[PDB]
Parts: sequence; C-alpha cells; structure tokens
Amino acid sequence: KQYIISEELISEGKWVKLEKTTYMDPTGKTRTWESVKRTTRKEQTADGVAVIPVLQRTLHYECIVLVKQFRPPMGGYCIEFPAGLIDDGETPEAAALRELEEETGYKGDIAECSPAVCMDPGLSNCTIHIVTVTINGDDAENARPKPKPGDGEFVEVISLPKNDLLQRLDALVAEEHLTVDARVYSYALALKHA
Amino acid sequence: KQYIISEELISEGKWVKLEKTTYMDPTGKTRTWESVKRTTRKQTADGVAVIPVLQRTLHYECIVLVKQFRPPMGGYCIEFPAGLIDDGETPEAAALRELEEETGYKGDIAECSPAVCMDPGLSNCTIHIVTVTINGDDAENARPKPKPGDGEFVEVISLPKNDLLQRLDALVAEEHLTVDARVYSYALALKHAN
Ligand SMILES: Cc1cc(C(=O)Nc2ccn(C)n2)on1
Ligand SMILES: [Cl-]
Ligand SMILES: [Mg+2]
Ligand SMILES: [Mg+2]
Ligand SMILES: [Mg+2]
Ligand SMILES: [Mg+2]
Repeated sequence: KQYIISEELISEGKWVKLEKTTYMDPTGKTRTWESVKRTTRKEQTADGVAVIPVLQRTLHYECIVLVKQFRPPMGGYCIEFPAGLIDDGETPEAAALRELEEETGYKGDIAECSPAVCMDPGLSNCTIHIVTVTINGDDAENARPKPKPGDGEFVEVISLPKNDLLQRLDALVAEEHLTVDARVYSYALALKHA
Repeated sequence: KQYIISEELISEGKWVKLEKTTYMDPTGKTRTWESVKRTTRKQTADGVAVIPVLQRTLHYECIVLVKQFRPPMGGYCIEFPAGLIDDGETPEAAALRELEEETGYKGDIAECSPAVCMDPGLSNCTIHIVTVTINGDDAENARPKPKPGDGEFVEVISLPKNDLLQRLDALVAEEHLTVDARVYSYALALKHAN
C-alpha cells in the first residue's frame, strides 16, 4: 500500500543529512515526514555493525563484553555493544571482528550475523548488522587484550557476566552518570525473561 | 574528562534538528561532531517502547509486535509498540496508552527501564523500555480495539517468545520487512540465555 513519492534534501553535513520525505499514506493521501540519513552509506547492506561478544573461558561464567565511551550527541558517556560503520567493500562479519579488536583488544570468532536491522526507524534510515561473536578467552591472543583506538576514539572495556547482566548494568547506572544503550538493555532484559 | 563545549544549530525542522557539537577529547584537543536531536523533548526521555508479553493459558507466550511503513526507511518495519511521551505523561502511562492505541491490548506494567539511548553516535534520542504483561484470557483483550491516531496505520503481529528469533528471520526472508534492532537484540538473548 504505502511508498515513497519524493525525498528532498534539507541540509547536508559531512556525516549526516536531513530530508523532507513525501510519501503515500494507505488512505491514498500524500503526507510528509522529516528523515535523517547518513552520507557515508554506499553499497553496504547496512550503515554499521554492533557486536555481541560472548567471552568464554574455562571455569568462568560467560561474559558479555561492552564498551564505554563519550558520545557527543548524548553529551555524556554511554555503555554499548562494540560497534562501527562498515568500510566500503567490507563485509559485515569482517567489520565486526575488526571493530571488536580495535575497541576491546579481543580476537573473536564469528557465530552469527543478522539481516540489516533498523536503529530508529521513525527518525532515520540507519541500519546495522548485529554480529554475534564468541571470544576464546583461554587463547593466549586474548590473555591481556589492549584496545587499538583510532584517531579520536577513546574506549573503555566493561565485561559483565551474562547470567547477571541486567543487575550489573543497573548497578553501573546507579553509581555513575552514564546511559545504557537500548540494544544492550533489550538484550539484558530478554536474558532475565528467558 | 570529555565534555561538551558548545552546540551550533545547523537546521531545525518541525520534528528534528541537526547540530554541530564541539567537545573536548580526552587528549585536551577540541573536536566536532554532527548530532541529531528531536524538537519535541520536554520528560525522562523522548519516547517509550513496550515489550508486550501476551499470556494466554494453554498457548505459547507471545511477544506482541507492530508493523508499519516508516518513511525514513522507505519500507515496512517490525517493532515493539512505541511512541513519544506526552508532555506531563509518566513513562508507564505512555506505555499503556501506546500499547492500547497501537495493538488494542490492555496491559499491566511489570518493569520500566531507566532512559536508554537509541543511536548515541548519531542522536540524543532516548526511550524507556517498559515490559508489560497482557492477560489474553480477560474479556477486555478478547477483541482488542486498535485506536490509531491521525496518520498512524499499524498491523499487529504476535510471535511466540520461545521461537522469536527464528520467526523474525522468517519474516525478513519472505516478506522483505526490516526488523528493529531492539526487537532483534531481545530475540537473540532469548536464544543465548542459559
Ligand atoms: C520525525 C517525524 C515525525 C513526523 C510526523 O509525524 N509528522 C507530521 C504529522 C503531521 N504533520 C503536520 N507532520 O515527521 N517527521
Ligand atoms: Cl515478563
Ligand atoms: Mg565504535
Ligand atoms: Mg570503532
Ligand atoms: Mg508508534
Ligand atoms: Mg500514537
């Protein structure tokens, strides 16, 4: 029934643009919407990846590896899955493994890769693949992992046991000014609910 | 250590604005970021998203989701029921309200998250995730009445909780829909639990 009629550029930065979207509603009426897009998306199947990194070690409970960094749009520190945009010609899986190593120091093994999923679809066209990766924390490569932050990247690693993730996140929110990502929270909630 | 120095308005629409944020990086170097914000924030958060657990005796427990055309996406998306919080509305009340408007179901609040971020490298947008149970055996949830506001057009899709990820994957492959990242994250964790 519904579909896009036109997309008009309102304003274009280096990284983000705003568009006036005209679309057909299901009654047959023409309507508009204000849409955010990135300018960096080329032939990739999504803008980025987010990594669900399950750190596995003998005689340890599994941990979910998270990152904390200052996010200028939020004006503060956020706890998130490791994540980055996909380079031109790069696969989602390669992007995931690369960002996970850059942000955390860990070398993961691919487990699964989602289809492109939408970040905030009432506002933007932005999409990611969520890539689940296991980390063999008994491997010597993963013994004392050091982040390789890029230019302007400043990332702290937080590994939380999977079996208590929601409470551990809540404890972090209680003891500090910082925001948990909605995908991380959704993941922690389902772990409780299961 | 890092903080915001100033925010420059680039473009302001009715619903969304684009800003250039100046911030201090941890090395002491001043840097810029392009940031999106909504023009509607008042509240605890921009919006709510509802995790609606449909409980009917002798049936599988279902998660109730919604399918809508999303103009920024140019396509249809599957999401948790959700909307913006009305000025002077509590998150819990916004959750029950949106759930009724979008699905027709009348639910009970189980728990409510702190404000969590939507896409923190792009925007300041935040929501509360509100877990709600729905007694599907009550008369008020027999023939649920969806009350769409002006221009909203929503289809309701209930999927079994214990199979959610496989059911979503199927909807993507066969219906060319985009699943929301929070929904996908929830589904993954249901599989990853234990
Ligand atoms: C973001 C975002 C949300 C909307 C939206 O519903 N816009 C409407 C509805 C009625 N008018 C006059 N504009 O557009 N962009
Ligand atoms: Cl529940
Ligand atoms: Mg990153
Ligand atoms: Mg990165
Ligand atoms: Mg809605
Ligand atoms: Mg509504």
